[PDB]
Amino acid sequence: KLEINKFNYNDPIDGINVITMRPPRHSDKINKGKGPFKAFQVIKNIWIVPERYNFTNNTNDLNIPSEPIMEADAIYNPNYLNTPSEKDEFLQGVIKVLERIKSKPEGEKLLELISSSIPLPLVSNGALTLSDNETIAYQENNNIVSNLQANLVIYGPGPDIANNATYGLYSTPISNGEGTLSEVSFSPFYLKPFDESYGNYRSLVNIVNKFVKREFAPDPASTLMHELVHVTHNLYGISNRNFYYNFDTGKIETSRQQNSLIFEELLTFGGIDSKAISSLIIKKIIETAKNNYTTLISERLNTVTVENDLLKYIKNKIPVQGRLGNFKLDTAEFEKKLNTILFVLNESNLAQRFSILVRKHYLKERPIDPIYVNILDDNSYSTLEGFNISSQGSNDFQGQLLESSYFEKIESNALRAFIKICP
Ligand SMILES: [Zn+2]
Repeated sequence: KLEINKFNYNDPIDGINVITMRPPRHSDKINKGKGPFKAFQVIKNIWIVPERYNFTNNTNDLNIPSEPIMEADAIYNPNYLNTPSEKDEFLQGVIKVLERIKSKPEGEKLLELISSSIPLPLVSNGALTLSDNETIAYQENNNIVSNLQANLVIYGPGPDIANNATYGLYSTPISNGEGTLSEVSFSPFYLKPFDESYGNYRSLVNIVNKFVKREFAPDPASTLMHELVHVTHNLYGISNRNFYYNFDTGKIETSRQQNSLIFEELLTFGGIDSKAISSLIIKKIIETAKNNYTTLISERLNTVTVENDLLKYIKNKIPVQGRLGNFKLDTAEFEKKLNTILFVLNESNLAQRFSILVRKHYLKERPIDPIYVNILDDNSYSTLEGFNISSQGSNDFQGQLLESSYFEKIESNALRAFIKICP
């Protein structure tokens, strides 16, 4: 079955699963001189890099901002993740979260999909051939030793140490059916709480109706799975973050409006807000993806004259019929796979399978200060049950209640600078 590789941060370089990686974004001016960074292959084609994400315009400065703060629940600390002990803690936390995801069939299948679903390569001399859209470089002493396959690289957080995000490497392949390598910025220890109505908590006797909005922490496996759903969209080349869904009209628009949400986030979160999408929208999204794939099969796949392992990978990713030089899209099987990746795979549906509580709506009504939690302590967080550990009376979402003892308060200043954890 799918295997998760364990590592300690001080494990030696071997060129197989432990490398020093040149940043995928090394050619951008903002990234001159950065790296290489120690990287660990946790699952085939999935790499963990215990470093702050610092490689795009909006993540390049990790310092406390010098401009109006427009995320009132952010926490800044440019020194987080700069010691070997914090890097090993991060590595262990990501490994443990992935082990949790693998512990249910739906999560195992998601990880298998990301591992196997390589971007569609370019063709050279009749053969599918690898590019930097499908690989990372092992750099040693300013030489490239090898190029290793990669669909996903997971880093630590950007400037806001409690934020999470996904970035596709190349912007044309992210939305034209080819797909692109993805980077994820993830924080397993610094979490942003949310509100949900609940009635099983200590309450004053003079309160008649106890069922009210209470504060909860997310399970960081749900946080990561949300980003992994974005990754799947990026690997199949079916992202488009230029569309907004307007809740007032039920229509897709190409600019943000009063009461709207980026459509990629509406789908990736799922839940109640995706249950009333019109048939017009669904048909247009499916038809766009089908047309993009039909074009790639005729213009690129049918120029392949060399059968190699990359072609094997691609036929497992893309449902096709026919023979070399004359493939056609398998419409029924492509439709089934596409509707799974767009409408079945989402944070809300996955959380239900894991007995994890998530909020009702992607957009939160108010900011709540982040907390710190040591998820490596099995008494607080287990791979099989997360925070909601039955033997400790914390089933049925109760272990996610924010007043649980393992959720530690963080003090910050008015500029949102980290001061300390209150243990
Ligand atoms: Zn998202």
